[PDB]
Amino acid sequence: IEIVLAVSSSVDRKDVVDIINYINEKGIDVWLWLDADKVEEAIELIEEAVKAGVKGIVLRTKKLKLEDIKKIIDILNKYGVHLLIDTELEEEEIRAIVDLAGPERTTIGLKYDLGEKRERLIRTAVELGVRVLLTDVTDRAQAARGLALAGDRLELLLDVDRTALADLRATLALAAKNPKVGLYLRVSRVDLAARVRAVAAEVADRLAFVLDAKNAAEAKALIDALL
Repeated sequence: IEIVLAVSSSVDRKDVVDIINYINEKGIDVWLWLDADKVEEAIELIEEAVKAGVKGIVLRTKKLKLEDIKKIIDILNKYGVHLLIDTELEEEEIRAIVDLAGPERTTIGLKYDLGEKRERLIRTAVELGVRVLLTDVTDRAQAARGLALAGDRLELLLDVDRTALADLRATLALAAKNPKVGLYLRVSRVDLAARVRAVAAEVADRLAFVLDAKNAAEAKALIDALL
């Protein structure tokens, strides 16, 4: 399996390092999903995460525009940072970022709870070959619709603690049937996180788990639940 640490740029850089160290001590790939809330501290985290042995880094661009990313593109490239655009910008801005970084280092990210604005971004991303990530997914109907609109560019962020058993099994089956689809399992509850492992081993299954690094202690025990 792989563990993704989703943090803001302002997380105490110490705690992320121990979590990265703890995960690497178990011989497991660890990724960093970093919110670019402040650029200077984001770069400091990127350097710290790289030195701690992170497998890779995804930068959630947040409110950063094209000009902001331009000033740090050399730093992003030298550290191999993947860009996740928050879809608060217009198609002109998203196309500019995709053209700047390349379609294969860029992902369109949006909560499924959007309406027609959700569908507008998927079509543009599909044309550009950019992967599109649907977050806050809880029902199989949402996953099936995302597969219909996005095809093999689809990525799903599944809210495990808010997903019923039937939807969890169906979404896992959909991912197994469509292996090019990226499936990410956001987990906080220890019992439910262990539950996915048992269900996934019967229905599917690599597994990517998305964790918060708010407190180191619960994150360790959460990592141990996923083994």
